[PDB]
Amino acid sequence: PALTKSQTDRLEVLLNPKDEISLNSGKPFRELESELLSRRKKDLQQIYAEERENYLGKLEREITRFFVDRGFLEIKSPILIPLEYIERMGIDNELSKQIFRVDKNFCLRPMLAPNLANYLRKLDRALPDPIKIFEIGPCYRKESDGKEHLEEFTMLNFCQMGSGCTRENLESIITDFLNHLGIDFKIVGDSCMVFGDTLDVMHGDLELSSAVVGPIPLDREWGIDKPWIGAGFGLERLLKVKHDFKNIKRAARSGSYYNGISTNL
Amino acid sequence: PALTKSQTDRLEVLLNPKDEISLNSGKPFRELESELLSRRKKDLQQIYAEERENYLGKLEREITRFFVDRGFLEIKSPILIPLEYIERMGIDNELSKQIFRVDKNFCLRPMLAPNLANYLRKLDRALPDPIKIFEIGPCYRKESDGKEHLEEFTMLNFCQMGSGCTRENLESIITDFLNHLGIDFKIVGDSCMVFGDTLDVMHGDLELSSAVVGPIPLDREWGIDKPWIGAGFGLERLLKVKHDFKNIKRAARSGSYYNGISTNL
Ligand SMILES: Nc1ncnc2c1ncn2[C@@H]1O[C@H](COP(=O)(O)OP(=O)(O)OP(=O)(O)O)[C@@H](O)[C@H]1O
Ligand SMILES: Nc1ncnc2c1ncn2[C@@H]1O[C@H](COP(=O)(O)OP(=O)(O)OP(=O)(O)O)[C@@H](O)[C@H]1O
Ligand SMILES: N[C@@H](CCCCNC(=O)OCc1ccc([N+](=O)[O-])cc1)C(=O)O
Ligand SMILES: N[C@@H](CCCCNC(=O)OCc1ccc([N+](=O)[O-])cc1)C(=O)O
Ligand SMILES: [K+]
Ligand SMILES: [K+]
Ligand SMILES: [K+]
Ligand SMILES: [K+]
Ligand SMILES: [K+]
Ligand SMILES: [K+]
Ligand SMILES: [Mg+2]
Ligand SMILES: [Mg+2]
Ligand SMILES: [Mg+2]
Ligand SMILES: [Mg+2]
Ligand SMILES: [Mg+2]
Ligand SMILES: [Mg+2]
Repeated sequence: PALTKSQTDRLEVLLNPKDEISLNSGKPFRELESELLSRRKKDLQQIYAEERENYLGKLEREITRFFVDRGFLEIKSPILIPLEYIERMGIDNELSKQIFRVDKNFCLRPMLAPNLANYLRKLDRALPDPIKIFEIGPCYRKESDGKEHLEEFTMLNFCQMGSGCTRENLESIITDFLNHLGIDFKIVGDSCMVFGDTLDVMHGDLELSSAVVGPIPLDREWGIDKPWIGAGFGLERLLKVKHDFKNIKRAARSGSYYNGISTNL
Repeated sequence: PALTKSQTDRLEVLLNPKDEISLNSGKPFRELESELLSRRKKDLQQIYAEERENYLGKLEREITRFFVDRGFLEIKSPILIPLEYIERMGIDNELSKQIFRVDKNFCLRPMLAPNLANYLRKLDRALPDPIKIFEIGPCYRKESDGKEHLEEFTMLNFCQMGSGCTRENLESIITDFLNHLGIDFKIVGDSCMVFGDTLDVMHGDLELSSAVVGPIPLDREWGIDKPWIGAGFGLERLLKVKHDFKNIKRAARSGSYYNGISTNL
């Protein structure tokens, strides 16, 4: 009873990291699927009976409490943004072809940074130093690596402007944040076209975040005239680590999985 | 000292419903703006010091707890959906020109209903009767009435399938929900092209929700074969009522207002 690719694919959809079953044992496909179908139905029934909270929603609310309690202002900015923002962020016409365009002059935001830069500039006229804000929400990029990449994902970006915007403080916040989530990490240098040199938060070979210590030459284009620090995290990658997901689609907005459990049962 | 339209507009941006000032008193524009600028700066500084939670985020989390505690499963489905969903929902090629199209075959969802219909169908194969789910998230419609309409708004849709899907139960949930938020309402009949007859939840002349008691002929197109009930609410309209906002843009995702306070200070 060798399994076809279509049969292995269907078993992999039903398989969860907590399972310890071999698909290549010689057991017939009919009894592997039935066993997996039964476990996943029990998993969902237990979710429906005792938790009912969505993984991505629950993680957003946990992160929201963490940063609100540490003095950061909670932001909810537009997801549909001017196409003008893209070229102003230094995305030359690369990442520019990853943009989902809407009508003629607008697009789906590929990051939170530009909306947050605007808020920092505006809030600095009213609030005392330092200015601390954060946002969690959908971002959109056309991608070509279906394993750690989604086209529709969830970003956290926290940032600070004014005093205390040092590398050591930025690392300290990242450390407190990931220690709160129970995720081990290392920091390695990297570079992107938008911000220059970055501090990349790595969990093994998985990039959890890119963080930046300003100032950078891009600040003038956005009216930023003070020291600042910031970091962007992918929530679906955080869930992938936390739940040992093989595929990041297990954690994404989807009609095909609920909290890592297949919905095709 | 008569005020120009541009001056009245700027004062209205700075004015909050709790204020009791006349713009047409004869006081010079310079001292009306300064007084309003000072009050709004104090409002934001107080927010930054003692709350820091975003109105739309906080309302989503309050509603989420309400429905999770009442046995509803929390859904987070794609915001970018197939264009195919639109014609299948009965939106003939009206509301069809309100759709924000993305690339060739996709669009920004104008409602949560189609994703939730799919989840009801799938979950019914695994979970016991009745199936109770809900989602809160962005929806998108091109609009032409800048007072109670936004192009980017936030929808709550809760729905149930199986037993207990009666008009009286649907009204009972709506009543418990709005009584929890402290909003008075009345129910009046209406009709839309997608679902047929609707029960519209009205706060005065403001439509807070359209609710539907199935079955409807559209069910077959989506594989729904059981009684069901559902209702969609606009969160920005709920905030407009709760905070006595003159304009619904005070409550929207925006870089121009934080929790109803102008950010151009
Ligand atoms: N397509 C995507 N799907 C899921 N998460 C993403 C995606 N793109 C970025 N992220 C997350 O957003 C964070 C900040 O965005 P950033 O621009 O640094 O991504 P990136 O450097 O392009 O990531 P990668 O090199 O993995 O493509 C990343 O560290 C990652 O966790
Ligand atoms: N453009 C919008 N901006 C803000 N909220 C909206 C918008 N469109 C719909 N809603 C909210 O979503 C709920 C359910 O959507 P529905 O399709 O019933 O809206 P609608 O009947 O088109 O509303 P209206 O008649 O006010 O345009 C509405 O009751 C309303 O509260
Ligand atoms: N996904 C991104 C996440 C980087 C976050 C850094 N930005 C930030 O935290 O917001 C404040 C801010 C934004 C923009 C500007 N600007 O443009 O001058 C100044 C200040 C990445 O790959 O690094
Ligand atoms: N903004 C909308 C909100 C209506 C909600 C009703 N729908 C629902 O609650 O989701 C379950 C569901 C969805 C679709 C179908 N279907 O298409 O057959 C069957 C069942 C309006 O103006 O009424
Ligand atoms: K058998
Ligand atoms: K694994
Ligand atoms: K998605
Ligand atoms: K004066
Ligand atoms: K008012
Ligand atoms: K908006
Ligand atoms: Mg990338
Ligand atoms: Mg990278
Ligand atoms: Mg990066
Ligand atoms: Mg309408
Ligand atoms: Mg209506
Ligand atoms: Mg309606």
